[PDB]
Amino acid sequence: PQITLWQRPIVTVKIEGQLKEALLDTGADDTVFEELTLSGRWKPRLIGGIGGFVRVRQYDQVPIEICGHKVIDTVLVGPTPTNVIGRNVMTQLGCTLNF
Amino acid sequence: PQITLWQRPIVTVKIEGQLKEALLDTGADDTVFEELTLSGRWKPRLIGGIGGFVRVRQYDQVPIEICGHKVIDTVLVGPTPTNVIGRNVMTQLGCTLNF
Ligand SMILES: CC(C)CN(C[C@@H](O)[C@H](Cc1ccccc1)NC(=O)O[C@H]1CO[C@H]2OCC[C@H]21)S(=O)(=O)c1ccc(N)cc1
Repeated sequence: PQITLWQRPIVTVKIEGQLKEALLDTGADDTVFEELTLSGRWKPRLIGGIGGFVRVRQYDQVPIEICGHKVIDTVLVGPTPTNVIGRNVMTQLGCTLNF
Repeated sequence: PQITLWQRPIVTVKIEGQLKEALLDTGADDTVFEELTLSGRWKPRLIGGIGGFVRVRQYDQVPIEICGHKVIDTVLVGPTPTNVIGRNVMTQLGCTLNF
């Protein structure tokens, strides 16, 4: 697929049985969701963005279905105004910036 | 050009005589720089990211040299940990996400 950027590049994901939408975000190192219940152990983490810092839970080896592809990666769960799919997942999608 | 996402997609830009680096950021609606001096008038604006909001100056019709292209767009100037090139500029670059 090719995704133009006239609009926010939002995609539908399925993670641990839950359906969500998220922004394909080349500026995000990590994948981050606000309201997502994930199972298992997690480590406390702080990430920093434009308006300051938020405390998140780091969950590892989380299954994600996105763009006709199933991938497994680290998902951070914490306050964010927008769910974001980070480079960690995009490199696995074989996703590139082309122009 | 094609930019893979194994590393942050940082690019060199020239804006109003000044040389800077910035992240090609599909999750950013707008282009934002921290330490860029721009000429003319501006409007006060607040943008929201992860962690909270920041006050920025909005400058219109700023020429930007990026990726062999000269483009002209709105640049927000304010506190950000990382300069980001937003979709406003990327659409002009003909820049797309491919996988
Ligand atoms: C500033 C970037 C280097 C990092 N940010 C990713 C970025 O794409 C966010 C992604 C984003 C999107 C919406 C809300 C919060 C964060 N966009 C953003 O802050 O854009 C601002 C400039 O344009 C405006 O348009 C949308 C928000 C404004 S980030 O959200 O802070 C971030 C940081 C670390 C991780 N792992 C994931 C995301």
